[PDB]
Amino acid sequence: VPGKVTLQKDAQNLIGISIGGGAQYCPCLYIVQVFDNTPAALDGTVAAGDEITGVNGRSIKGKTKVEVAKMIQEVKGEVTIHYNKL
Amino acid sequence: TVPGKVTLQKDAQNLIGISIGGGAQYCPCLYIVQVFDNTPAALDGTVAAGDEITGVNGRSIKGKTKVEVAKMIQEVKGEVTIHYNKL
Ligand SMILES: O=C(O)[C@H](CC1CC1)NC(=O)C1(c2ccc(Br)cc2)CCN(Cc2ccccc2C(F)(F)F)CC1
Ligand SMILES: O=C(O)[C@H](CC1CC1)NC(=O)C1(c2ccc(Br)cc2)CCN(Cc2ccccc2C(F)(F)F)CC1
Repeated sequence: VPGKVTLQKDAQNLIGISIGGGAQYCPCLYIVQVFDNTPAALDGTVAAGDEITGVNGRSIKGKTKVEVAKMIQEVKGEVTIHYNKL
Repeated sequence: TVPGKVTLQKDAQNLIGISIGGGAQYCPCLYIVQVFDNTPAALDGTVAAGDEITGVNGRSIKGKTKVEVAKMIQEVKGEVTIHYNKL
């Protein structure tokens, strides 16, 4: 089930997630942790184990975790995360 | 990638306290998604959300679906060894 959610960045330019995946032999990218009291956590749409498929209308295919973390961090104010629900 | 393994004691409900992810047509890798509170896996402390699972009791999970991996884990009674790569 695909989905998208726009999250407002906190004062430290974070949404509040950890990610995993996007390595050799393991292409897919996932939300690993959603931290308490962050935008992601308080929105409630995303959760551990949902698959990250895009950021602000662009695919994360082929990208590494550092790469995707930068794709998110570059985007100020708010960011849309495109996902598949576990 | 830091490989390891851990033998966990099954609870009275034949559980270790984990849910898992991946194991899919185009995302072949399998992961631990959640470690539930007050379970063998949570009380042991070795494994955590995001660790990749590579095998169960000396056998690989390569190519299996998550329902198959859950069945593999459930069939072993008493204790089971989870081979993993650490996040
Ligand atoms: O929350 C973001 O907007 C981003 C998003 C990117 C996609 C991970 N998260 C991060 O920058 C971090 C990260 C993780 C993996 C990689 Br690979 C890279 C970067 C994860 C979150 N922390 C801080 C953290 C630390 C401990 C508890 C809570 C928090 C906090 F987030 F502040 F709530 C900084 C690094
Ligand atoms: O803990 C296990 O030993 C196994 C291991 C298998 C590989 C997931 N886990 C499971 O049986 C479940 C499962 C998940 C995904 C698939 Br795909 C299939 C099965 C997850 C754990 N629950 C019970 C659960 C539910 C809610 C709160 C707590 C708990 C409890 F486990 F008691 F902590 C039963 C189903």
